[PDB]
Amino acid sequence: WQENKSWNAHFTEHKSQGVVVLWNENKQQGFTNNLKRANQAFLPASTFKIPNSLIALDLGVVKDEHQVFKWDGQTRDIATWNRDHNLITAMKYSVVPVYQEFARQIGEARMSKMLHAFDYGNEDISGNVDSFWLDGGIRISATEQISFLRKLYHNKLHVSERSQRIVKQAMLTEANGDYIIRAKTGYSTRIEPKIGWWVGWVELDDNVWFFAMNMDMPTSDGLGLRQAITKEVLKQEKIIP
Amino acid sequence: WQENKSWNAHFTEHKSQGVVVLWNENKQQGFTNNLKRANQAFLPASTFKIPNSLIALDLGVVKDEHQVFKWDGQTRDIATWNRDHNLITAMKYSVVPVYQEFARQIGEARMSKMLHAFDYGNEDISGNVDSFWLDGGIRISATEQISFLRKLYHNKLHVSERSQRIVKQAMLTEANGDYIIRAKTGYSTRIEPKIGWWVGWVELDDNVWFFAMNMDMPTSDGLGLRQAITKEVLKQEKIIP
Ligand SMILES: O=C(O)c1cccc(-c2cccnc2)c1
Ligand SMILES: O=C(O)c1cccc(-c2cccnc2)c1
Ligand SMILES: [Cl-]
Repeated sequence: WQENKSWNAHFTEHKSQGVVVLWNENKQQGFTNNLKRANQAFLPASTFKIPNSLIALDLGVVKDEHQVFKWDGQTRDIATWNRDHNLITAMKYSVVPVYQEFARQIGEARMSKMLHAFDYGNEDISGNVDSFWLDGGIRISATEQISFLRKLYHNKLHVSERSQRIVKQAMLTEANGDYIIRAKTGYSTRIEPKIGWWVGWVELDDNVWFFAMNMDMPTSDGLGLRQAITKEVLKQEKIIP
Repeated sequence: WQENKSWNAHFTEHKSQGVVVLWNENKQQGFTNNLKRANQAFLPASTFKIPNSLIALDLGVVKDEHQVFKWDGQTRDIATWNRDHNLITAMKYSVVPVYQEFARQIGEARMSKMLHAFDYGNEDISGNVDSFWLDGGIRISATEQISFLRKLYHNKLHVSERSQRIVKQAMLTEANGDYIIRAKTGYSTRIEPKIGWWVGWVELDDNVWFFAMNMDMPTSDGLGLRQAITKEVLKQEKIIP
């Protein structure tokens, strides 16, 4: 590991504070602006939709990425949630209610065994089965996010290869002639400190860089900074043009 | 099918000639600027790397999307061909020599066998086993490209689901918050008429539009028009912003 305190400027300039963690797969070397915060554990919030998808697919709770989960007819504050969804759109729009039903069908016992099986975070599902990743006892750090994402990339998680391919398809966020990003955002508000996540990796012709960032998020006005700050660290380190 | 000659303006502006074919999956309706050229069968050229990849993967010639295929040391006119590749990069750069090695190991019989199962074009592989899609007898029209792609999208081709998922990953071309494009380019130069291809689909939240276009290509200077003209039609039809 190598600490690069010059990156703190990227958070300072937007009157913010947070951590970005990078991992060079080819060289097996990591980088962060803050070794301390890189190992501090936060609620995963909607970043939990990755393992939640893996478990639901492997158990048959979700048949495939085409299965439609109909809106329950309850009007919610986020308009894009008030409609039918499949796996791709449910993760694109971070549709909490869809994944809360997943959790209720997966059940306490199978969820716990799988998270220990994944070595995910502190592997503690204490709380309510349908919201513990939002206000329960589960916690995970940025460096731990990267360890989990690296296994997903290599199809090393203890679920089928098919489940890992579908979830990685669902994680597709951005793609052009220069790079491919697969990631998931997160926004934790029910427990202090309020933070936003962005975890995933960038695929190049001859390498993959894994990343995991979290930052203070006192208001929803700053959510766009999750991607904005991350990409700047990538540009600075010459990972993306 | 419905003919929309107003699209011809997009070809005329760039002193070009060609066809674009679109298919609305939800509504099971097709649209094109030239019904006749839409059903005209040409050499597939590098669009053939879709079926070829499916065959190589299903037969074990290709293990997975990470397997490395060494450069043979022959300096060729296209710089990106003079290096090592995997399935992802081999298609991104239309690396002919990599896929000719696939064909040689697939063999004449198994290739003919598979294309019949795919109902691909005229199913005629006459010529060299490793160049028939470049200067052999195989022929396929734009409408037939879409019919074949529709089976791939729905995992209905007679190869494993795994093979079809991998090829759909390797077809990834562009992705943003508004759409995803999985497609493949083509460039037929060895036999007249010289044309360029672009075939695939654009994934939206609530629908999928399949597309297949070809145009006259007397010189390599106009290759970039394949994507440009297609997108102008997509913008006009309000499919992409
Ligand atoms: O960005 C996210 O991951 C996410 C997930 C759930 C809810 C929200 C959210 C909640 C309230 C306002 N704006 C966004 C964001
Ligand atoms: O764009 C293509 O699909 C493609 C495929 C194979 C070869 C070529 C090509 C051929 C000659 C010069 N420049 C590019 C283009
Ligand atoms: Cl993909």
